[PDB]
Amino acid sequence: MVLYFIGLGLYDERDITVKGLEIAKKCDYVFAEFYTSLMAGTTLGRIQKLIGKEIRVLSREDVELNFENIVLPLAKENDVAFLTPGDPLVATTHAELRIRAKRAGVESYVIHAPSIYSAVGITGLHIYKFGKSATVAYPEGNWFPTSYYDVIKENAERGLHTLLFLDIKAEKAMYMTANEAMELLLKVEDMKKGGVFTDDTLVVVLARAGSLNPTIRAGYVKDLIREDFGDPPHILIVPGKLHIVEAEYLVEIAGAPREILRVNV
Amino acid sequence: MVLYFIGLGLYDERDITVKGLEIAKKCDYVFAEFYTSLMAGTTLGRIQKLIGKEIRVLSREDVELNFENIVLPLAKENDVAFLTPGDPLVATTHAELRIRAKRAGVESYVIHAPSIYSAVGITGLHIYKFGKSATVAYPEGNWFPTSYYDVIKENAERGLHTLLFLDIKAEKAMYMTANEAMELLLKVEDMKKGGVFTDDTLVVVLARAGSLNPTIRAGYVKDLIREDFGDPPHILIVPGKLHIVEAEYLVEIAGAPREILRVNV
Ligand SMILES: Nc1ncnc2c1ncn2[C@@H]1O[C@H](CSCC[C@H](N)C(=O)O)[C@@H](O)[C@H]1O
Repeated sequence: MVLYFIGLGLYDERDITVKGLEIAKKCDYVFAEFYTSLMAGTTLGRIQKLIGKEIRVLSREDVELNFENIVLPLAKENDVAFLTPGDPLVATTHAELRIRAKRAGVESYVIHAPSIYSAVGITGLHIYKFGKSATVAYPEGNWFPTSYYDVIKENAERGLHTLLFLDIKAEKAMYMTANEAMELLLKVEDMKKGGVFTDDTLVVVLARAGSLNPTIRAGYVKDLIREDFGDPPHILIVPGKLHIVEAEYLVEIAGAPREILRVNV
Repeated sequence: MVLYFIGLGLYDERDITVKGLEIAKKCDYVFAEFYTSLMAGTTLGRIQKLIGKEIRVLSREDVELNFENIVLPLAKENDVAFLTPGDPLVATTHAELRIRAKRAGVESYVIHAPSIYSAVGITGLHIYKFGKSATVAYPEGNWFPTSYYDVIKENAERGLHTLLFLDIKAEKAMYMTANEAMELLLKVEDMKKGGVFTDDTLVVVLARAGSLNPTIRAGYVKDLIREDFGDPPHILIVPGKLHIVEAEYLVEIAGAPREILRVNV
């Protein structure tokens, strides 16, 4: 009669909370989805070994089209867990799954875990200064989406930071790198000429948040566009004007050039 | 010979990540602060029991003025952990403590935990639609903070949601309720008269996120301003223009007036 939405956290199998682990261990059935994102620092086998339960993976179609006939039926007479990378319901489509549960007469509870949304606090950028977020999508065929560029423009003009999620082909385990994202933004800039993203733009790259050894780098596009930030996943941030404390953290912790203390504050 | 900043999560001792627990258990010294937020579902005793170590609680003064005299000295010859509610670097100034660690020759690591900043996803509002955040602070003497009002205005004009952290005076055991925040906002409205926050404004309240049964309520200020949302901590959200699915969730899960389903596109 109960369905638990449980977050797996940021990077590996230990990023789930103690609460989520203990609840998952007591569930009769455990499902999981790895299409909204992946857990790059672990494997399905390691997660399964930690929880001590067989884990049934669901595709985007299984969930979006058949959640009510795959998961809910079992939840009607058993304790069922639905694991998701990060924090449950951060992904935009997951919230409605609670409505499906309600419709089916199934109780649902959410067990939170760290999300990249809050983990960006490790960049030293003040969380309250982040504005609207966006996702950088790979262009394809005759389609060249650029809404993420407009998001940066609108945030930056108001002195806010912009968190940019990078494209991912979960099923193929293919990640867009911060380097590719910078190249794309420069390309969009050459097209719109809004003066939003250039070689002189200060950016921050956060790779493998959640790991004990994440890569945190800050600097100008001209210098970082060909830098190796390590293995995925990568997150790109275009900060707005910086509070001196933010700049000092970027210099001392993220290796940013001293120049940001006079140019970006 | 290391310093760990470890988050404890949203509500109780089990909101810590498995990673954070296993590391904290092996540290030589464990310090913590409980003034940046309120963990309403646990006690120092229960946390100490889970980690199996004595926890030295520090005051805001101990940290801000003497972190390098109380904590860092030990981290030079031992493994030390500094625990905090939620995520250690979200809506705190703890990021700067990493600079103090460096300058003192101490390597530091960050272990994330569930944060209210991303937990608001449970309200059904799209996380990417949240704009700049703000804090509603208690007026003191002749000083009456009002900056949070302008934040709501700025976000709303862009169709973005506004997350409002509520004030906390840990030493006085005072935790601002969503009710007190709404009252303060109505007073600022009468002053600036910008039509930003009125009795007809739709708001969302999330209380005790992290618990299994948090209070999630949506409705007009005139109806919610005197409603009992249970014990603290509370967070207040002022949504911007709603997507249909957001409205459906607010109605189905947060008990909002069904009239909001009729979005004015
Ligand atoms: N479990 C919870 N439920 C509702 N609001 C919460 C909360 N935890 C924190 N808050 C909100 O955030 C304020 C403290 S701000 C510090 C936040 C913390 N670092 C984190 O990551 O969550 C509180 O006064 C309250 O308004």
